[PDB]
Amino acid sequence: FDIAKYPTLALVDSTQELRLLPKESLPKLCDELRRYLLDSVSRHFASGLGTVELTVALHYVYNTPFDRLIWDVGHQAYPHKILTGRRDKIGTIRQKGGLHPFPWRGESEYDVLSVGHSSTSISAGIGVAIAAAKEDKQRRAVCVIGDGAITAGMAFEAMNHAGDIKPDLLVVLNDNEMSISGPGTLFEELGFNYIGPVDGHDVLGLVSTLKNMRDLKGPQFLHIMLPSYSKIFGDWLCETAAKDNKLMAITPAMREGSGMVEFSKKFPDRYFDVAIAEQHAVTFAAGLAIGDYKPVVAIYSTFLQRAYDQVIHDVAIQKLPVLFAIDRAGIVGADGQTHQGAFDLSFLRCIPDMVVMTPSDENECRQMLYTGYHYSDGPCAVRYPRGSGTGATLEPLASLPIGKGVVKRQGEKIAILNFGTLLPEAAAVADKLNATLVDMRFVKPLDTALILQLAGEHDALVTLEENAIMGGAGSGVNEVLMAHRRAVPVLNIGLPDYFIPQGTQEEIRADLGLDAAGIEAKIRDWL
Amino acid sequence: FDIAKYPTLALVDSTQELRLLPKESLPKLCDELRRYLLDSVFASGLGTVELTVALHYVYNTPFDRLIWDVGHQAYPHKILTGRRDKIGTIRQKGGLHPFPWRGESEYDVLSVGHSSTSISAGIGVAIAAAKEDKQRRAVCVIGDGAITAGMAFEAMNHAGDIKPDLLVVLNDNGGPGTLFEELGFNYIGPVDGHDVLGLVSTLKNMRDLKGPQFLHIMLPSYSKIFGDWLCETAAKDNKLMAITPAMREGSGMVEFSKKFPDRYFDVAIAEQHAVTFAAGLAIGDYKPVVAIYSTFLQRAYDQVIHDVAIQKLPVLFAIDRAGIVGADGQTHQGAFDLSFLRCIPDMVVMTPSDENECRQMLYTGYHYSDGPCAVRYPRGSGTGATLEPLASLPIGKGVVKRQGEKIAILNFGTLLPEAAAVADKLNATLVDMRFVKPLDTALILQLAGEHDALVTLEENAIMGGAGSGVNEVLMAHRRAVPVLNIGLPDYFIPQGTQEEIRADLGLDAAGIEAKIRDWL
Ligand SMILES: Cc1ncc(C[n+]2csc(CCOP(=O)(O)OP(=O)(O)O)c2C)c(N)n1
Ligand SMILES: [Mg+2]
Repeated sequence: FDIAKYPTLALVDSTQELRLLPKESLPKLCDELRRYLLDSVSRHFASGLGTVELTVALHYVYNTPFDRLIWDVGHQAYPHKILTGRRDKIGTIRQKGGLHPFPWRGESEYDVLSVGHSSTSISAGIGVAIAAAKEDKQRRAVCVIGDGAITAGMAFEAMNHAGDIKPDLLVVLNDNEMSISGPGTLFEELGFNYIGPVDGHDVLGLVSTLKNMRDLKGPQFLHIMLPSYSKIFGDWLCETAAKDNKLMAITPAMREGSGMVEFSKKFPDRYFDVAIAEQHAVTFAAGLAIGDYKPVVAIYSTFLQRAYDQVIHDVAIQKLPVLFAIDRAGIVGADGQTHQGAFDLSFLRCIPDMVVMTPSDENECRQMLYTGYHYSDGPCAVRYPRGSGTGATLEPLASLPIGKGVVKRQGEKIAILNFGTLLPEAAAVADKLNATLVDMRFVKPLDTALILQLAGEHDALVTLEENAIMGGAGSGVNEVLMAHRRAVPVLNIGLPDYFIPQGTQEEIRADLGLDAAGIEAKIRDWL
Repeated sequence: FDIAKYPTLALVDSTQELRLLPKESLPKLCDELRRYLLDSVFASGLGTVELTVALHYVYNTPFDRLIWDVGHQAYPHKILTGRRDKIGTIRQKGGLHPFPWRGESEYDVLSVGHSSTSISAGIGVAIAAAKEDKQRRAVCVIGDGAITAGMAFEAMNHAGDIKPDLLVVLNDNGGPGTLFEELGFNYIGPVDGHDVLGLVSTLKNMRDLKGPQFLHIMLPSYSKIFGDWLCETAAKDNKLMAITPAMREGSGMVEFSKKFPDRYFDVAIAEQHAVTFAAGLAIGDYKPVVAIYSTFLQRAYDQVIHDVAIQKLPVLFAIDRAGIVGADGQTHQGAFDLSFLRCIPDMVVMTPSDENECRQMLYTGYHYSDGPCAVRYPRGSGTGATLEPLASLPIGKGVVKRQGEKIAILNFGTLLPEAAAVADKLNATLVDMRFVKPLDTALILQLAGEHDALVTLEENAIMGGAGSGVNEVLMAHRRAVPVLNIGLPDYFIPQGTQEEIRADLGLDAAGIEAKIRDWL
């Protein structure tokens, strides 16, 4: 740290020291903190730059870490980490072993809530504030939420509840944060005292306003002013819409991530961004299907968690033919635990009347989208990872036989049953071990006849998937075998029973034993 | 039927004769329909008589799409859409569904049961209708409780953005309109919801308006065991807090709400906020208990995963209506919580087999500080088990109930009396497993080494369920002992009494014995 470059930032290693600075020094501190961020974080974080003055004001006014400051998701919280003891580590953000992208409870007493999904801050802040009142030590609570995050249903539920029971909570609406990857009437109607919009870049103005609002009772609201699978999906949307008036596609505020930018411009009448609203995304699709359109819900595995009840109740129970294009399935890399696509094979396959498909390459991905798009008896899901595929030829489209796998190699003694994009690693292993290899294609319905044939011809089976082992695709294979009283041992390879930490997709797969070398070692150790 | 008592209603078994009535007969029609409901079948259905008459009189149903949010507000709808001769079978095995059900009538646009789905679906129907370009109209009816749900706000906010031709009727049982105006609706009301002629005139106008329109009209059960336990714990522990998403009576919380009002939080129909609010209380070093039905917990799954499990916060989930729920049918079954909770890291999942176990497990999860715990139990009465003094149960350990030979039955939950009869008949070993997660791995492997076959029993989907986790342990240890997994089949379970639906699915002693004998 170059104390001569940042002589004011040099004085405030702790927020206790920050609170001792003369107020007159705070604009210079904000300049230095903005320069230090630019000089220090690797190439993205415009909302971090835009929240510098707010962050200084908040830690200057609130007695953190005793008073509780809860950040909603976003790079708005980078300056926060710099001021709470992690200045010299800020260049490690998102690296394996480095700082978390967002506040993480285990990382600092100053991180009240681990975030990553959006819109959780107000709800948690109401709990913290109710607890603070009962504790009766005059602890205060503030949360900072971006304008994207405030579109989610659970933020409305939280604000409505705050209007009812009237916690002593300050909510700061930060228009600098987008929350992904006049103005006060609504919040007043929900029961808040509303101030603003104020200048979010006036550190002294914010200190004065926050000092007053921190002392008020009840709910307070301050308003401050080579191809990726995603590209494969977006290309397929465009090809399909060009020939079929029925296709409609929906994203809950993840147009760029899900690969839909070109589609949104070529087919604007087929494209719906419903904001950060996964639950509405799904039930809106159910309504389009009742209307005899063919909706595709583009949604990340991790965010689909939040729309589970709409998948079960508003789609599967109705047998409506909605197609789910599930991106960021499996290991997602840099965003770490809060974002992994770790559970969708488990939580979707226990639901009746769901078809669940796991392509092993980008051709299979297209074939499965096509198959699910023309499958009319009920909903279909196709899940695929962040990142590139194998370079597979994109073959002419044809519906795949439902619930049938594909034999890739005939070997002996061991059969490997692959679900999804780890197939090239399993192919290397099966050559090395002279094993049988099968690309299962379908997690549900499973190819039971192929499972029984494999079990009748090998001493042991291996299942492979980029999902939790517990309840996952391989667990489904186990169930078929046991139902047929064929107790042939199966090694279920997949994600272990802990939340998967950050790193490159490649290095985290290797750490989990999900490359060819890891898979081979697991088989040998188990045999 | 009884033409004498209802001489206007008698002539309008379908909406086509309904629309042939002169306006002047609709008031008498409404009186007759209300009396018919009183005689043939709750309060919310009585309350929607006039609205229902007005809607079907003005809208060209079933071509125009009318969507009902959940509630017995839809009983009159079924009487006017050709099903009045069946209204006496509602909620019975083989009878009419309690709520509109797509397969039951072309007048049922959306199957409902969970709340707050009507606006979202209505926006899709309305967007489809505009693209169809055949002048089809769309209208939905939502209750004042259902509009508290986060997905209803998401839908209203999207309606304000894309401006579909949809009428939302708030069936409400400054000013109230400002919120809906700010979300982007044209707001009318509040109006008299029992002036049928006034509603016909208003609906006629608003059906013809473009864009988003908003019309505002004016032995103890396990639940009791849980509520009693909350009271006893809060009496001696200031940290206890209990949360319900608007299901106070069903979750057994009435007395608790009256004795501990300062520790009781009804968050409205807001499962998502219920869970993350609990996470905040736990961060604040209180001990929250979230009371929630299995089927509704589906809607808070992301908050369980991201705001509780990833945080390692020690929230207690008291999961009622687990397993087969009986009369409410498919939309309400507690069919999946053992599957969707056990794949989540750092979750403890407990399945008590009687009232005493239920209390022991609530106490155990309440005093477990390393992460969240869930205790799931069915609707209905327990066995009469003696309530023993409370102490924490050793984590991930099951109990041997009977020693036999050849077969071992591994029970998760309240079908244990049935497993016990079977175990006697077959001279099978019987184990009460207690924990779905973590499993008693040591015991599973000992049972497999001592028997030719295992049987698992749970009142949850077989797919992904507790017995599926036993399979996984055996496979991980490269064992070769087959396991019969007994549980809920892979279809949504229809309505009936709990006893008769369990019998149908083979989850009584007789059906379990038969499944074992057939499989061997
Ligand atoms: C997600 C969800 N949570 C809880 C329920 C339980 N529930 C059924 S009806 C109701 C209240 C709404 O009905 P009401 O206000 O009594 O009058 P109505 O709309 O029938 O006229 C609730 C909370 C539900 N159906 N869905
Ligand atoms: Mg109501």
